[PDB]
Amino acid sequence: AYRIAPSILSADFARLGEEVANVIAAGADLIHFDVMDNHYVPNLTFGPMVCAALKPYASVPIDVHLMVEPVDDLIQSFAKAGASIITFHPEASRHIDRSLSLIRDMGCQAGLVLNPATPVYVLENVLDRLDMVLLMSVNPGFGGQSFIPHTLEKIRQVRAMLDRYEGKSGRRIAIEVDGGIKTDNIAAVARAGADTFVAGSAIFGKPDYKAVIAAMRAELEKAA
Amino acid sequence: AYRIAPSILSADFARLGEEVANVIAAGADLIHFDVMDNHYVPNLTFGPMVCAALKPYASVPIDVHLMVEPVDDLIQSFAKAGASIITFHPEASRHIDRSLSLIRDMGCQAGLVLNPATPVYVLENVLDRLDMVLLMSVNPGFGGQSFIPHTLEKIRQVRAMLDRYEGKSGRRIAIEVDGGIKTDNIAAVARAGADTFVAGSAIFGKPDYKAVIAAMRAELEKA
Amino acid sequence: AYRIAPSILSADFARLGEEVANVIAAGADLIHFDVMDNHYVPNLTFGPMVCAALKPYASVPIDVHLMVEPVDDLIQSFAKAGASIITFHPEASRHIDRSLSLIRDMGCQAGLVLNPATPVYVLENVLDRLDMVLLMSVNPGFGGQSFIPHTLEKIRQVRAMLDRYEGKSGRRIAIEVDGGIKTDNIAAVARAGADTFVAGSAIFGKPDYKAVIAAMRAELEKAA
Amino acid sequence: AYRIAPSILSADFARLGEEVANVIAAGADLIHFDVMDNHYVPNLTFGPMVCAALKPYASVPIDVHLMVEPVDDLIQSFAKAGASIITFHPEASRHIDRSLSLIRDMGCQAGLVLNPATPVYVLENVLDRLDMVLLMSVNPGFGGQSFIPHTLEKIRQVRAMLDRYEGKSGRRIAIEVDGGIKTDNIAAVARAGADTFVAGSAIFGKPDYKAVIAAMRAELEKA
Amino acid sequence: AYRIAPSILSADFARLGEEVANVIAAGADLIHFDVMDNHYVPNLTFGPMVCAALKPYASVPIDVHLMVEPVDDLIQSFAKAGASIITFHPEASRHIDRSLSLIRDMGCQAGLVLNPATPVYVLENVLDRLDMVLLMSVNPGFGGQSFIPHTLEKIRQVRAMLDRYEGKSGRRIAIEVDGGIKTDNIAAVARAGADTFVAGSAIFGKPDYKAVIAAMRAELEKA
Amino acid sequence: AYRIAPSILSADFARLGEEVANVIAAGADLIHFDVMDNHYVPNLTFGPMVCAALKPYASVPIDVHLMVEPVDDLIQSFAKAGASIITFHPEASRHIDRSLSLIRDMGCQAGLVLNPATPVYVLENVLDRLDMVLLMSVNPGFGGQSFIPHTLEKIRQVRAMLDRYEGKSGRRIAIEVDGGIKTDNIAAVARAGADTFVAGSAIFGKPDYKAVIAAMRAELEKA
Ligand SMILES: [Zn+2]
Ligand SMILES: [Zn+2]
Ligand SMILES: [Zn+2]
Ligand SMILES: [Zn+2]
Ligand SMILES: [Zn+2]
Ligand SMILES: [Zn+2]
Repeated sequence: AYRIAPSILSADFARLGEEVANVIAAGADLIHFDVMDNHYVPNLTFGPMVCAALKPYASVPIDVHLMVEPVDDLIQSFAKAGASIITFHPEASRHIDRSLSLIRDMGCQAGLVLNPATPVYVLENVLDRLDMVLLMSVNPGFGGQSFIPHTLEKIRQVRAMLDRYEGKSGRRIAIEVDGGIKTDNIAAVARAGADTFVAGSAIFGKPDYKAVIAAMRAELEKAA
Repeated sequence: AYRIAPSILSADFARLGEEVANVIAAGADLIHFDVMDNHYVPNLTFGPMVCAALKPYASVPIDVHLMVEPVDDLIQSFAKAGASIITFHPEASRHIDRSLSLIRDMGCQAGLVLNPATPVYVLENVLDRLDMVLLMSVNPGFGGQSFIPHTLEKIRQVRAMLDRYEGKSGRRIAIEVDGGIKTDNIAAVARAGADTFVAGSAIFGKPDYKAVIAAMRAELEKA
Repeated sequence: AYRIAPSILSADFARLGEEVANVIAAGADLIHFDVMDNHYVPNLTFGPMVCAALKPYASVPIDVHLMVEPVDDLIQSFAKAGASIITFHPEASRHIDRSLSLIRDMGCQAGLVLNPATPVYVLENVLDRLDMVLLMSVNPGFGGQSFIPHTLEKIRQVRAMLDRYEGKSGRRIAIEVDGGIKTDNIAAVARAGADTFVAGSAIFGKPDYKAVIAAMRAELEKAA
Repeated sequence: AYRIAPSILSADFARLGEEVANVIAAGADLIHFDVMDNHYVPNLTFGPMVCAALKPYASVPIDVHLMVEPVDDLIQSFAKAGASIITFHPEASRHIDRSLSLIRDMGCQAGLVLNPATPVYVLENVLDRLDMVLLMSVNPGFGGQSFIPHTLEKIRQVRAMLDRYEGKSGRRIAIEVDGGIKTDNIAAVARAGADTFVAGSAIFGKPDYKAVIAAMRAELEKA
Repeated sequence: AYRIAPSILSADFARLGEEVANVIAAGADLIHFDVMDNHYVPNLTFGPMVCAALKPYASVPIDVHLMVEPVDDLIQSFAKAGASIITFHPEASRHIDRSLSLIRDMGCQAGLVLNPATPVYVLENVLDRLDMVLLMSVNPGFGGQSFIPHTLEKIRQVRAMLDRYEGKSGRRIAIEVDGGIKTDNIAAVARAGADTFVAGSAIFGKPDYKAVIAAMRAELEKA
Repeated sequence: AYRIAPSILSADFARLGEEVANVIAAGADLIHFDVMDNHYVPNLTFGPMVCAALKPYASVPIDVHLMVEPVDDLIQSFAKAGASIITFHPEASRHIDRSLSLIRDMGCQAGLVLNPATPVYVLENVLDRLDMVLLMSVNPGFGGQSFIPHTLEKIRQVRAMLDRYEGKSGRRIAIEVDGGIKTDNIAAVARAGADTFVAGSAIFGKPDYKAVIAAMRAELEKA
């Protein structure tokens, strides 16, 4: 089942509860939270108290993407604030295996994020720790950027790795993609092998979230 | 005039526009923004896009307190997002004078923040750059903490320094205090020499912001 | 009462329990622990597990001097390992007041350390948090260095500040000095106003700790 | 020959010379030193002066594992303090080749350490600099943790790489493993291709080091 | 077409314009600038104002190698100072793809640098961003060091990767090598697959730059 | 005796030896070197190899101002490269007293630099270590900026402190000022208590260095 994860980075921060409720009413499967500390990326967004404040409105799981360094303290705070999934960048933790283990020990699904330049081999020794891999199709920091075409090849490479792992372990690790996903390209991203699609500006930047998500669903029906 | 500056760190982040509108309806003079980057303090709060989103609701000035390091990039982005006042901690900038000058060059009032341990003498060479001094009466990072009594002596010391500076320059630098300010202690903070009072939990943690701010106003009349 | 605090930085690390027992038998009032993380100073010494291992041998209080940055995690670990006093350098903590409060909340006496260049004014806003002030008479990092003569004036300045504070609060904050203290200069350090004296090479570098400490006591009787 | 390298991280720091002498009497081939600076890992252990103090007791080589960042200053000081082998984490040095060269230029055998997540390919361009590769089977920082099963696959991968390198160069690079090694799993670690085994809690946490090391030797005979 | 890129790190800094003019008169194809910030490498060299001052003398392109961290501010200032090519180390930028894009958006050719230990796979996801790959044959920081023999294998590996990419895209990415290149080894570097050769001490440390460059050209004609 | 110290930050880096020779011919007493590592200040200038290259041209002492962090490695390399005076910022060294001692132990005169915001009290515990105090009259990083008027008060404060120290010790510590010094303001800087004057753009940005320095001398004779 394909999952659509609207990114609140593009929402109206003066009415965040309404924005979350409205995108859930439109069919969102996850609420995607882009957490930036002004150090790992050149922008500062929102911390765990924002996650806690939205927990009563989030009848679907909250997916926290940590663009912060280091990561372990915010892993704990976001878990306590109600996150369901936490992902972080391997470059941002000296002890990646420990950080992934901590996410699961805090009760959350765990994942790693690949920047455009980050090789996929960074995943090969932590597959048993992973519930999801997020591939960035833009350079992290900002919404509204354009999908980097080479990401399709990386998605195919990750999918092949995860297909082989599922054959050995029986576990399916999810593939999420974040960056410039639009109705007009979502089918290509799914065809490359992804199953979870983060979109900010394409949804929140439009007047009718129901129409956008339905149009994305119709394109995904073509990829299937 | 005394200014009351409710701190949105204690507000409902799911309904921030309503919270800002309601505290302005209750008599807020400024909206206080506690910006934390998880490096200068052990907490992460909210960035310039939150300031920009609240600008249409803020009919009073936005007062941005940067608990971040370094500071110059966020000075620029908060100014562009509609901040009216920007303050930062001297320990967080290698070039304090440059950072204060940048705030004014971006169109904003500029200030420095003193942590509880920070000596007042860090202000003495930048008075011409300052519009406000913020004294922390708690260790920055968290709301709901208790006012540190020694802060009253520091407020008196800063007020004496700024009184002397006004005698020389004719310009009055404002004094703000942040940390554990409540109705039952606000008069003492004013008597020590402060004029702008940040309060988070005492306002946003209560059901009627109008009642709290009016009660603070009544205590300030005694100061 | 004057306190002598032998510094284990100069002891035989292959027989640390014996060294602690022997210096206590010689009249030590405190065991001084110089903790260095290779970042705040250009040397690496010993961590909290060494403190824990010596706790059964330390029938006198353990005085931990943190030459580390940042400080709060090691404050907690050294307190849990049995430290009685913890001091740190104000330059090494972004939130000095918080760090001093944490030391006391962990059940320990709290202090700040002044490097040779550090002005005394850094103490003026945390006197209610302080149980001790340590003045370095050498640049931290190494034993066996020579006492910097200007330290005497700084000790006098701190003593005057603490005398005035005691007049207002009734609390006496202790003054410790660390760096090149020897039998031949300890009386001058006491005359300047200090009450607690750290010595490493002058004690542990000699064959008879009883003789050294007794000679220090005799010189301190002259300062009194 | 298989080498057993007891880790003093788990020893009695009040009687370190006795501990070293006793584990050597029990058959230790190396004394393993876990050096932590509270920055590369969230723990602080012991510096070069502890190595120097143990040198007169160490009739077998001292194997220093640097969990520190940066590494070059401590490479030099541990070499001067009597280390025989020095290993460090590639992530902790901007110039890995330079750091490995420095270890050998100081008279020591040189190695790299792989954290559980670290890919083996980080070794492929420095084989001529290496005397040993250490694979962590736990996340570095603490003794007493449990062996991560995936480490066996990584050991096999490293052994295959080093077998190919020996075919080309004629030189055998040793493989060390550190983390949760016990009598009941040491044979599996050897079968995967390792030859040097670090153990802390399994040896120093037991009353008779001779019995533990002999029992490990008996299991290695089955490998 | 082979390019020789004399490295001004080895030139007379009191007469830099003459040095640049003289090496161009000798046949230089590029002027190589080794920029060091004392943080990414343990040396400090020269900043963008030096590039700007040499722009009037550089009738051939200026090739800036950034051994600095972070990189984006200096990418911009070197581009504005007249650089034609800018390369940096992937380890020095958190967002490698962004930094490479910025170089091209500033009007320059973009490249990545591989330290001796750095795996070639760090290039595989940014080939569309690259105009050049620089392989260090010494540990960066200093001139006058000796060529690391394993570099030849890495050059071959990069050339195979770039050959496959040229077949897919039609774009040829250049391969530069820097570190201990001399007349007596330049042919072997070319045979391994490189096309651009940085040399400092071999050129500037000799009295006749024309003779050295001619001798290098003659060895390359044999390659 | 007033000293004029032209700052090569404003010189023609393509002809640095000629620039140094020409400013010495014009009456320079020192050659001022503004060393920036892109970390302590947002600019990168020139390292010790540039100092070494100018040593044969510098018949007057070289005065190195380190705007770098940390400082001790560059203290050593600039001393070895021929510096006569080395100054650094107290905020840039964890162990200020050690760093000042190192400068003298390397054979150089030692000093501290005060940024515009830096309090003078940072000097009070190292007077025995100091040969010079430099007060910045601009925020460090760039030439061509405007003199900050409050610097005059700081100069007066430092001169009073140093006067008292000279009475106690018999040692006169020099006072240098750097930032926007021009012929039209140099007398006021001297009257405030300074004796050594760094000027970049006012000298090197003009066609006749002899005329500028002579004009500065004439204003100083009126001071
Ligand atoms: Zn995201
Ligand atoms: Zn605040
Ligand atoms: Zn100490
Ligand atoms: Zn180890
Ligand atoms: Zn280069
Ligand atoms: Zn200067």
